Amino acid sequence: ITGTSTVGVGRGVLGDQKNINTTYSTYYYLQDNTRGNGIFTYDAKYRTTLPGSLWADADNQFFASYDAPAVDAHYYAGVTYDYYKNVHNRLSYDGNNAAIRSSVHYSQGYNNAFWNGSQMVYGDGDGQTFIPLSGGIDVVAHELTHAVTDYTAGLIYQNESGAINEAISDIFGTLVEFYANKNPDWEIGEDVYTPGISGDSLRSMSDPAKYGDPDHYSKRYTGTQDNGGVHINSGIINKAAYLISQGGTHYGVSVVGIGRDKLGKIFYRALTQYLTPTSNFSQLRAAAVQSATDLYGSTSQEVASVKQAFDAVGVK
Ligand SMILES: [Ca+2]
Ligand SMILES: [Ca+2]
Ligand SMILES: [Ca+2]
Ligand SMILES: [Ca+2]
Repeated sequence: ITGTSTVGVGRGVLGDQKNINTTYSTYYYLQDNTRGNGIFTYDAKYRTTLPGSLWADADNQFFASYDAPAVDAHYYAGVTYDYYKNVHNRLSYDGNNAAIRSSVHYSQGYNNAFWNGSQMVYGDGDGQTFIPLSGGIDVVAHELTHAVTDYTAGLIYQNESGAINEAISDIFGTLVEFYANKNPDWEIGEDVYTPGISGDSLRSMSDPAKYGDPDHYSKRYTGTQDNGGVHINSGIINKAAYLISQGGTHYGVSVVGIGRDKLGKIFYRALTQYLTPTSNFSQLRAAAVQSATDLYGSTSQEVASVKQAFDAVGVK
């Protein structure tokens, strides 16, 4: 909508106060004109028609509990925008400042969030397995990264290319979580998963097996569930990325860590210059090696670490 840019205030899913960029035209809308061609957040009003209506508020204050998922969807989309722009010189998910749209209050008791090809969508959770999923910055950045992948490598969401698609979203969601630097970790979804249970999460990159996901290629899932295990076999690649960044010895193979920023540069380059819709794990290894080679040289510590890491998870 046409209007003047303003700054509202409210509280997110976890009860934290933050400022949000809004637009004023009779009502205050969740429309941030400070980033790209805008960030727009919508109310799906517990139904499944999308996007729903652009979020409208009478006084520019968002402290109602109904407002909380919108506040965080809106704010964490801005943080994710900032990460890709400031760290990778990428302007929105399409690299041309496409408007970022999010809908919250999707359906009833819905224990998931996703990118639907055009926008991000967040359920409120059932209060058991999840609370409103936009409360997790790694989840918001995971979903926007699906859009980045879909505009770049185009990794098909099935089997190994689909597992890479998922790991790319967990990797950048995690790098965005560290970028915001609140309570960062190598876990996925901990801020919104199982409010009744502390210390857990949906997935772990540092130890995928903690939740039964494979941490070695020999343990890959080959069945048909979950599009061929996309959220399962992503742990093999998540582990490799964790190792590249943090180092460690895994099944007897030692990896010298090179840190999160170089992990991010290497995988960003691989994603945008070398991966294709059908890339498998072996081809991701080659893509990452070539990327580290371009960035740091064929004799670098960085290239040797990438090889050590894929070796440690059994990917040649
Ligand atoms: Ca209000
Ligand atoms: Ca965290
Ligand atoms: Ca996390
Ligand atoms: Ca929990």
